[PDB]
Amino acid sequence: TPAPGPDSLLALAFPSDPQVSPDGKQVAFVLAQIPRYRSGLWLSEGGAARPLTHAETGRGDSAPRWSPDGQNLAFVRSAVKAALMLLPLKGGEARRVTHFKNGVSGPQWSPDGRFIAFTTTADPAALWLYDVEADKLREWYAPEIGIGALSWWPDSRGVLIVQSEDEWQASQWRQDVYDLPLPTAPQKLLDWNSAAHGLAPHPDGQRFALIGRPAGKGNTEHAHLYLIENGQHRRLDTGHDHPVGDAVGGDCHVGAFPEGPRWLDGDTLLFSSTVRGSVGLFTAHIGGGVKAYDHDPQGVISAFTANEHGVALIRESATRFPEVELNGQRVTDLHARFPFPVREPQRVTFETELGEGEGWVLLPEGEQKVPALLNIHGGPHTDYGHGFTHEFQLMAARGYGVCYSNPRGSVGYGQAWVDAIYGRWGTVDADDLLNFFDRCLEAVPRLDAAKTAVMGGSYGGFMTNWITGHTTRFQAAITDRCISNLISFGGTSDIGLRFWDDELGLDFSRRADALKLWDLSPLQYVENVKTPTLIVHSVLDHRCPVEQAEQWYAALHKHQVPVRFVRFPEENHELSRSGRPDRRLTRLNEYFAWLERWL
Amino acid sequence: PAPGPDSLLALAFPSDPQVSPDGKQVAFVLAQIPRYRSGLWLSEGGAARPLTHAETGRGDSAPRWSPDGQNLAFVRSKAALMLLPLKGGEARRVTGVSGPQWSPDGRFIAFTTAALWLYDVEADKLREWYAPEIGIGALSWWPDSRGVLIVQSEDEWQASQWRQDVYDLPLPPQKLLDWNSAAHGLAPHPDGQRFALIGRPAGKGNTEHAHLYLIENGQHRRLDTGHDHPVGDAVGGDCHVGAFPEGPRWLDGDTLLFSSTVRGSVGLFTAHIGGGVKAYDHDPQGVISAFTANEHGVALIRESATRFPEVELNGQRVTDLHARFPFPVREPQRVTFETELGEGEGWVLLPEGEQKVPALLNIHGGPHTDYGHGFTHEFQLMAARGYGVCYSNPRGSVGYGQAWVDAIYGRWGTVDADDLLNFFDRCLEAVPRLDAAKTAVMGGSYGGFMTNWITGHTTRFQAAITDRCISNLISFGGTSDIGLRFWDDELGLDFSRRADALKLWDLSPLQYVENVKTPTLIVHSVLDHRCPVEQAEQWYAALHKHQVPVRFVRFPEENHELSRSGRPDRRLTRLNEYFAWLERWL
Amino acid sequence: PAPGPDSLLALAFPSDPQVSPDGKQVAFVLAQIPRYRSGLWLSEGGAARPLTHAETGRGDSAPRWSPDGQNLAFVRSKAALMLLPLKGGEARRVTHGVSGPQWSPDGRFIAFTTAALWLYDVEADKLREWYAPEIGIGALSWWPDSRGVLIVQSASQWRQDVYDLPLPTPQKLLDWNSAAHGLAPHPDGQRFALIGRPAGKGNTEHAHLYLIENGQHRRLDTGHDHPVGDAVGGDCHVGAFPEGPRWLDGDTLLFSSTVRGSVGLFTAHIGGGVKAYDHDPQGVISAFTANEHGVALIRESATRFPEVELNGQRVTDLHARFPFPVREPQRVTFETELGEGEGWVLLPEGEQKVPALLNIHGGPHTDYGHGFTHEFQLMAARGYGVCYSNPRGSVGYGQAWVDAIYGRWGTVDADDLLNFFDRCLEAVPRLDAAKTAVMGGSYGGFMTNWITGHTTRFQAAITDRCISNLISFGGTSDIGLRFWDDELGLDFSRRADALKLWDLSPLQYVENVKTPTLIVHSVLDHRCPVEQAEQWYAALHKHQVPVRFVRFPEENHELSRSGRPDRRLTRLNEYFAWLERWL
Repeated sequence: TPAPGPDSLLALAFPSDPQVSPDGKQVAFVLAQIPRYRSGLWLSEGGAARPLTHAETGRGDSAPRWSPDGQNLAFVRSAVKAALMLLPLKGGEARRVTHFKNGVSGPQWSPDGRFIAFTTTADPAALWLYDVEADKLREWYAPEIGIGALSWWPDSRGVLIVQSEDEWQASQWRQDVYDLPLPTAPQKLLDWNSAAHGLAPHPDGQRFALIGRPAGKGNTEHAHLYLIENGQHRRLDTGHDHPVGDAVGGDCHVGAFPEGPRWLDGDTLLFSSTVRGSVGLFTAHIGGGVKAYDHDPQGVISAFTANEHGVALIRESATRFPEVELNGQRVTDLHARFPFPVREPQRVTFETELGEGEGWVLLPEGEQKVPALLNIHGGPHTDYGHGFTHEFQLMAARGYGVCYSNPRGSVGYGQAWVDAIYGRWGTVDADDLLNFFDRCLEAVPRLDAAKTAVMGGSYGGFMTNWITGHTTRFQAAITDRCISNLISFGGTSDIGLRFWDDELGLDFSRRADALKLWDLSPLQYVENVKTPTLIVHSVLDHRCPVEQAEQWYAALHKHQVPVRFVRFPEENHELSRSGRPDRRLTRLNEYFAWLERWL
Repeated sequence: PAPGPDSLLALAFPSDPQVSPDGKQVAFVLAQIPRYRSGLWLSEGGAARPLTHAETGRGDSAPRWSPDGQNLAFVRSKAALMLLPLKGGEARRVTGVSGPQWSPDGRFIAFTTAALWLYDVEADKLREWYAPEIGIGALSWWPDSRGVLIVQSEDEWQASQWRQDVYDLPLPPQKLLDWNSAAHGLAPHPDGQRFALIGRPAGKGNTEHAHLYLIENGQHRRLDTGHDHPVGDAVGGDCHVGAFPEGPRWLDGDTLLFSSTVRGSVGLFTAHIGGGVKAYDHDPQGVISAFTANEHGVALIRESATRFPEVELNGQRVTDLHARFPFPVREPQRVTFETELGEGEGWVLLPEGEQKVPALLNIHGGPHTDYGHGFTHEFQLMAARGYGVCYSNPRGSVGYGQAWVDAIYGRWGTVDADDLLNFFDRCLEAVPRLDAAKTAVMGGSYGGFMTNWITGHTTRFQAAITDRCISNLISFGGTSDIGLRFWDDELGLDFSRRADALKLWDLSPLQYVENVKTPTLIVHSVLDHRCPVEQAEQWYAALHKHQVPVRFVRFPEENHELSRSGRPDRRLTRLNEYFAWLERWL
Repeated sequence: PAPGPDSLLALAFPSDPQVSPDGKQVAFVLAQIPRYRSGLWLSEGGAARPLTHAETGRGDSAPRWSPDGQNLAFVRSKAALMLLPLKGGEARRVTHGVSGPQWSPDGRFIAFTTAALWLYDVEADKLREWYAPEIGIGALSWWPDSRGVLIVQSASQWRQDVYDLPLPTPQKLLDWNSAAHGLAPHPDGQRFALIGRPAGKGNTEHAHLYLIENGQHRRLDTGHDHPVGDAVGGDCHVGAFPEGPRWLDGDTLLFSSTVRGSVGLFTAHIGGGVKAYDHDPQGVISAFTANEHGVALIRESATRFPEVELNGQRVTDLHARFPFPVREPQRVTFETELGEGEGWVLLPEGEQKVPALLNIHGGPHTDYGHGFTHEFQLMAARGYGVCYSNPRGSVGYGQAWVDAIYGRWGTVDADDLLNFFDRCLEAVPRLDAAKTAVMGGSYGGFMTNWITGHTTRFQAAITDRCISNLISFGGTSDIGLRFWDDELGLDFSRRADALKLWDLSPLQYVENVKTPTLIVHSVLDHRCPVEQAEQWYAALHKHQVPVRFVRFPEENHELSRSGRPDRRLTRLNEYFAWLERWL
């Protein structure tokens, strides 16, 4: 194989949205491939998947949904903003069902096959109803704020929806669950006043489960499963100190990754959960605790669908590119496209007062000394571990030892491990990262202690700024989507009004809290930074406004610290958004150019 | 039918009064109508007549007389250098560009397009003269046309610290003065060797009054001695659209004509190589906003608090622009206040009638500018709509001596806030028609800083309007295109040093936002580079979290859009929002 | 509320009925809505279902079965060759426009034009220019062994020859020097049939079927004094209507023929003799495809909108879309020296007197009769009696009936029309003799001009695509260099002939016109230049005869060409507005 660069990405095709058929014998999914990525629908009955559609313009085809009789796929086509299409599987081309200027999203068949629900802003988005037997469209419900999760009752009488009832509740990021019957006015079904999604109606047609957290708990509380009966709730995934859903890092997720829990029978609810850098499938039981269903402690199930007859999912590991499965049988050959050899991480642990933390080292070929790159994951409440990271494999392929760990604050090690950083970012988390990095240097002698770098995105950018402001040990730093000034973030971020409240118990608009936010701000200590720093940031970032990067740039420049500031016109996750890989390639180019210059 | 913001559209705006070499004519720029477009106008002593017309683009600007008086060079809008014969015929396109200047002998026209280019007049050829690494500041031809003096910095860092030097660039660049400080307005002496400049020497921070310096063989001596006031117009007024030249001009070998701001006025003065400063044309109740001069004549633009800007040539008004003002203008009354530095002053502009009127405390920007005797359409419109307008020059203002400037150094929000509230109370005592129960506080730039500061320290105002505000001095240092220098000069504080940043936080209105109860309108441009919108976003988000009634107007057009493109939309919408907010709360 | 021209927009139009190789399926084209766009439909014996769904452009057309029955090639609208698998999945685009796709019988190639003849290698997925003609390629058919194609090419005299063109790695095969199309290669890979007439025949001679063997020709459809192909009027044909003869076995050649206002399927047999295959004397088979396993076709009548059939079973429901009740014509005869002529009267509902509209078909060598005419049904629905006949000059009544007008248009053909119309007034008492109109297109416009210049009896006239001056037509029409030589034996560039052409010109008699006349014409008409209509307009205007001249920017047959019904709707509006104004 040739010498790998960021271009290696262009050899890959990206799977998404594994939708098992009602009879459990087929999987329809989305594949994005090549410059611009476009997506088309693929199908497998057990063997090698075959293409069903092919896109030549626009973003392509997405969101395949089986008709209950298994004879049709509804899907969304972008070529035409996002049009609802209807494709017969036994022959013929797809028909365009909607003709809205702004397109639709989130098609869901009713279980009886009579309706397709979707949302659109037509010409907040409204919920519309497609009458299948009459080939007619009709607005179903116009929410005051907007519709979150939505699921049909198993008897097709209507849908459960999550929404905020007014802007007061909406401004607190709180929602409730409503019953909306088919039109001929939604009644409230749960006074939740909290976070809810992933509605899973019980087969009995009356109870339902949800994913989220009750009102009393801040949003650092693990998302859990709650059974709802007659307005009452009880926790369903008991004895399982881990969140619902995939929160493991990986950079080969392009498209939608469904994770909605599914009832396998009247007692058994299938769900995915993040456990120590892995994501496995588990079952929660009305009558008991949580049991493993399909959990590889070294792997990540990133999406799944299921019914009483079959299961389809996407699987990956730290050494295996994402693949689509149907009932345990791999139906894609996507890892074979990975254009250079992958390497196997080595685990390195470190001690904390809450117990042992873990991380990994990925080494290049050979035995000579190599630079050591400390990478810090974002969140902070995510995990590194067993997702596939093309960037990490590429770094080792280009001769760097990659060190990446789960400090306290990470999400897969229990609620207490999350809670350890509450209100005090830059204390125990910085300790754990530097303690871990020292353990890497001690455990792997070929790691060159004189050629080290620290880097990360989002909270990893906050932490890179913090660390370089508290030690000069690193020869280079790369801070991505960083935070430098916690005060201004509170006023500029589109989540600033709540993020510090949830994560730190602090309100930037309260004087005493603001001083504590400033004491947690890396910019306060910028006068200590001597490490050459590459700064990467989107100009239009709404979650983390570019003012955060501008302040770090200006401060380092004023101290005449070598600094370089890359301002992307594309927002983050552009590859998943539009299929254009330019942001990813340019970012990786800048990363290696900076490391080649200083390491 | 009380007048509204639409009243602006009745006005035409003069700029750039250029006297002819013979001293007997003036060419200038007039912007008129919806979109303002500018054309060249000319007067030979009487009422001015139009020379060019424009239906597309921004129009024509920068008229420059050929030394023989027979042609006008000018810039037409991408932006072409044009040549117009004055005795008949239409203009020829010669070359966008900016800043045309004839050589005194008429052989060349220098301009920038940025690199400095040279147009050979007798050969009708273009040629790149000098392509700077960083950029060219002020530029003036030597009187013998051998070349130009230029101002430029040594690198990008020195430029961000506002440190510059003067270079000699002969016709097809050697350093001529180790200035290492702020310099513009180069005025070469008639002897072809010495030159004057406007600025301040290296040891001085930028809060020091700009002064006049004679340069000889690398040495400098201050020329405008015995005159504790800055060079140039630094007085507020909102009817200046276009360029307002203020370059000093040698009237003879001893006499350098310049403009200076003095207690809310701007006058013309002369500096003498062998003495101090003498008044040349200074009305303490008027503002001379632009001028040109030579040994044969003087042209200028003049205004007052009650007179819209007019163009003059040798003391004779040649325009009729005040007559266009569509409602009656009113006369302010002066109100004083006391400080440890002496008496401060401000003014109150009252509506017609005898009833109680709401009282609007307006705070000028800068902070080192003056309110006073500029013409402010916004203030006249406010009075025409029934509001009492109170506007003053607190310590920090620029026209009352260096000590008055220095009083706020390092401590914005102490004596300047005192002076504004002191002045406002004195307005309420001296003007019985001001309604003490219906008060508002408002200002732009530093005045927005001060509106945020004041409402965070007293609840006395019933409404507040904060424009181009500053709320967080720390983030300003990192986001503003003047942030690497502004707090160093104004406060002696460096946002990138820990101890200084804490002091910047103590001076930040955002620290005290929890005390704000006054309903606040926030006005800000989304693309503001001098004062990034993050400043306004923090004040908006904080007031909203405290459930203070707040409204945030985000303009897609940058400030001074009227001067930039001729589009009055920003001016009209802003005034609409201002009065709507005052109507809602009084 | 009486139905109006908008009634057209309720209709969907079938075309190109392609039987599958195994004879068990039909793929065809359906054009529906404003603009008509076409999509592919498929039937396996039952109700047809849509295969493609075009929302922009003209749509999808020209479906062609792969010999293995698993794929349809087709053309998508610039105009790309597409390949659709029938057992699941969407179509693949094969080219970068094209027309006339034809599979080789072995399935290895698809020929098309893009104009030059191009070749698509199926097993290699490659395109290649096959032959770039100096003048152009007419009919084209593969030899049954896929070694190559027979092509027709030259031209202004409409004389062509047949060439053999093998696969690349054209020789002339018949000195025909005459009109030829519809090549039908015999199964033996050696002989082939064509449609046309030999060199000695003028183009008013009935087109017939000729078997070609070693450069020799023998007429195959003997004992059958009628032309090959559909030459019957009807206005609901949008798209392509294949009529190529097909060998059912080594002895049997299936073809369509026009007989007295009908079009039927017949078989010619080697050694001669014609037999009826599927011929209803009251119906029109407008298109068909066939092989040894099955037949698909489109069928219609004067009272039945076109429907697609497969092996005798109707697979569409298009007549049910017709938005007002259809009425049944009544037959009226008239006598001539050549025997009995015939026409029809279509009456409105009720019992009152209604205006009488004499409509004259074009050609002149076509038939009125048993095609479906929306315009005629709409006329009756709006209160008019429609009278339409087949005078001498018509094509379905034998060669002698055609030849009777040769060289003398405006003599026996005008006689027969007025004779027929008088018989209508006598036989149908509800026809109002004081509210009569005369109207027709092409040759019918010539005849409207001729008639109104020789009698004042009509209260209104509508002349469409008319001819007024035969002399200038000879020089301006893209068929002028031959049309009068074939139809009249006159050459406009010869002095004595030109004077005879002037004496046959309606414009010579325009001083007699008193009838209010609507003139309808396309400005860009190449077959019948608009100068013809301008002269009639100017002459009537000079005489202050009430006249209205509608100049269409769209050429004739715009609906079938582009799918835009604007010309059809506007033309019908103008027709009725004029009849309402004058009766």
